[PDB]
Amino acid sequence: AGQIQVLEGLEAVRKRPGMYIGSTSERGLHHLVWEIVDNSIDEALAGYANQIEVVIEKDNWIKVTDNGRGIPVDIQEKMGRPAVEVILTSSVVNALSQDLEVYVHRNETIYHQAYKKGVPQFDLKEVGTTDKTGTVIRFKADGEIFTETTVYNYETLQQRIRELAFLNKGIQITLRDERDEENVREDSYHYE
Ligand SMILES: CCNC(=O)Nc1cn(-c2ccccn2)c2cc(-c3cccnc3)cnc12
Ligand SMILES: [Mg+2]
Repeated sequence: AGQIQVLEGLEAVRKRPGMYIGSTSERGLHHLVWEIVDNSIDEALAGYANQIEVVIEKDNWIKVTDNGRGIPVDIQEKMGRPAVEVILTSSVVNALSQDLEVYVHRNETIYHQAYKKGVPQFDLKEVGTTDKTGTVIRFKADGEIFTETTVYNYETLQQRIRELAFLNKGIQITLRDERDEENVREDSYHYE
């Protein structure tokens, strides 16, 4: 019943996306970023993370990284599925992404899963080792949903990242634009 209730949730989000993110215009596209960054901010307010990085990659992929505990990977009681899977299959940003990847650094291990329109493409896998902890999410907004534009505006992202760092003192938040490999722009904010 749990996996079924996942699938229906994905269908609900993709059918009426503006009811979930306000709009499917440029404002809604940027809201994707905010939803991811807010969870990293919670991890910092919980006392675990202090660095967040937002990268505009080639072809308008977004990469968000935090140095928190890593979204958990233990098998759930209620879903029979890894915890990270449960959280990402319940995610609006994942449902509204043509593709999304997660890498978790936790338990000295790197775990990876990829999704399309919220649907896992394979079971969570151990891909490497690490001596760090944290979460990386990389997603590509679905152009079937975001029919006006899938191009992010650096200044929009910059303004709000600066605000978030000034509000959440102590967290280092970095924005980087790598869309033109010949001219990479970075702003990094860290108050008090
Ligand atoms: C790059 C975007 N990064 C994230 O989304 N980071 C997190 C979201 N979540 C999260 C968890 C639940 C619901 C929604 N989001 C977390 C939970 C934990 C966590 C909690 C308890 C023990 N160990 C780790 C740690 N990082 C996260
Ligand atoms: Mg949220």
